[PDB]
Amino acid sequence: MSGSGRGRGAIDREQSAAIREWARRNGHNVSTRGRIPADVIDAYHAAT
Repeated sequence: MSGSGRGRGAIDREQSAAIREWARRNGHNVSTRGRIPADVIDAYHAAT
């Protein structure tokens, strides 16, 4: 129950999942749109 691992960063997992987690870590509400907003995706690839 303590730690799920994840030694690797970058896009090791699904892009959508990665962007959603990034969104959540930054406080972007990606859930209600049922899709990831391109704006968040752009910001994602710009920050990360």
